[PDB]
Amino acid sequence: SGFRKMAFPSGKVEGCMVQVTCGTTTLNGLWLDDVVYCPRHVICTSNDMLNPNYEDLLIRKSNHNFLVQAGNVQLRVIGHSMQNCVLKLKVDTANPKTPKYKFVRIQPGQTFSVLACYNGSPSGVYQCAMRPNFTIKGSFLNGSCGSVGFNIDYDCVSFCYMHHMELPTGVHAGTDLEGNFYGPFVDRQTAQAAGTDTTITVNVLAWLYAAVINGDRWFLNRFTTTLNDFNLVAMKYNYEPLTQDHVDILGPLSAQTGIAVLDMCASLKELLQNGMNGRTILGSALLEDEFTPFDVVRQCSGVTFQ
Amino acid sequence: SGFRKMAFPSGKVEGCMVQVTCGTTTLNGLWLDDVVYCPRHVICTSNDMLNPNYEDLLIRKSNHNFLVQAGNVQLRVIGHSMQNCVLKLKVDTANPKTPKYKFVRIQPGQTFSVLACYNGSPSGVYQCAMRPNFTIKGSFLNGSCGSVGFNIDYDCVSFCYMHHMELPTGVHAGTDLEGNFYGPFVDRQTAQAAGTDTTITVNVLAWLYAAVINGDRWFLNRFTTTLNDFNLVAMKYNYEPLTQDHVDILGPLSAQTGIAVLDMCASLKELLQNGMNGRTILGSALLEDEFTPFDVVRQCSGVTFQ
Repeated sequence: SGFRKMAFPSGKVEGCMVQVTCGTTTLNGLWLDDVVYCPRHVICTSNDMLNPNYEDLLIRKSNHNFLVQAGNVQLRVIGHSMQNCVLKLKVDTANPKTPKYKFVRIQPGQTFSVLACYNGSPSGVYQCAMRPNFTIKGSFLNGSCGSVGFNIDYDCVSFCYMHHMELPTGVHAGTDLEGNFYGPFVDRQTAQAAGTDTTITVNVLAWLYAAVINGDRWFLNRFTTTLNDFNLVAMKYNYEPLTQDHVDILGPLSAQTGIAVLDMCASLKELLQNGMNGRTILGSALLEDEFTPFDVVRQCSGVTFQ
Repeated sequence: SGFRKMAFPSGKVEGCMVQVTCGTTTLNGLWLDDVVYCPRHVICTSNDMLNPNYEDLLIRKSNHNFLVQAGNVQLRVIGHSMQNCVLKLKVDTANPKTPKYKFVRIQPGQTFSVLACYNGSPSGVYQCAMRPNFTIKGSFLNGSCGSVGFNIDYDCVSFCYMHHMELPTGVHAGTDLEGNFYGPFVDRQTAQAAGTDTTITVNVLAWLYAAVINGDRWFLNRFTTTLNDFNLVAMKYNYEPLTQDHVDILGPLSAQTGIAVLDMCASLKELLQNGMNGRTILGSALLEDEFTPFDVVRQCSGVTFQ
């Protein structure tokens, strides 16, 4: 039946992507109810990125200085505020395409779907993960600021990510929908250390379980490890330590497939110290880490979101 | 700015995914205007897959024997016909969410976005490619028949794929929207040879150009090849022969980046005979082949579809 990096259907989010232009800079906004959410750096200019006094810069801005454009119907702002690193612009009308929504601050290792947008128009959707150092690698060209990451819980859209900036290292950073950055990043153009990044071990094991369900089983062995033994191998290869909670999350995959979690760990232990030896695991010769154990269950069971 | 397997925004397609149930079997349909398109094997049963007489089976079926369900509004069929391997059911009402659409029979090597559906409800979207042997690897669980692949040309949705069956080899086959299968496949459950599969060489080179734009340039060398010399290496590694047309399609990427096409070919020639030696190319140690040269341009320029 096969397995893939699946992205949520982006229909419910496309109807909220608007275009926010403040004087010089243009970027994307999120129109829910009668409010538009956008990155607060839309009020800056090119030179302002070096060191922005956002409170004084916003003071210079009036309501009519904000031009919000949803397709071809232009929205009248009548209120504005700065919550952390985002703007909250009250507009004339409620978004009639507003879905049921939850603002959620997700955790590292969690995955979500990103809808890349430019001047308020959708371009593409893909699945990525919040890396342990609170970065996400991205496909964010010039003017993609304000793109949103999200999950969908059956009928509700859980907004978690808003893309702000791009680091000089090439990876990207953003906030939740309340403006607080993920990680130590601030919205200015300075040298911003990404910090060391490890591999989400829970995601790697759940990915191995999915491969067992979809044909590839050459890595299965009849050697074990203990939780402490596998851990001493994990940090030598810069893998996250595996708590008992991570074992319990893998419980459903452990039962349906009949391989104990620690049996999967020793397969991973053997893959770290000996590589893959030319073979692959579902079309990839790398240890994929952007699949949560929940994501594996949706793809192997067939959970729908409408 | 990074690069990824991007999928088209699936909003315009979500509004057409309906549920078609005929007696025993349930699968997905495509509701455009006043017509529902679905795989013709919905009128079969479990045993009928061995050898179906579709013309005699459809004769036993009447209009009321077809239950089309769009969310919670049930559609009245008033006409039915069998065009090749698909059904055409005229319904009571036009789909008010119908987009501008083109039915297109795509070619091997071309890519498109698939919206996986179950009982008529969307589940996920991802980008795949029509392999040279007219197969696509898939993530198609039980009841995903009728899922559609599509491209979007700025404002028009080009429907190209409809998933029918799953081969015993694990890969999948389908038709266009006129019912003609891609490849030699027929809609019955028998041993169906997938045929040999090669690697889309044009896609691999365009993928290398994208990596040059996004940081990774370690594979760039100051050795060349000729078109005939690279070809003798290509078929030894089961790669498609490179025509002059394939060189010309890579023209825009060749100019913007300043590396001649044949210079990229010798980098590929060197990657085939010596592997990757531990290094990667945009987070992958495999020669990706599901990126058309057009796809590379959209992601590096920022083309929008609304």
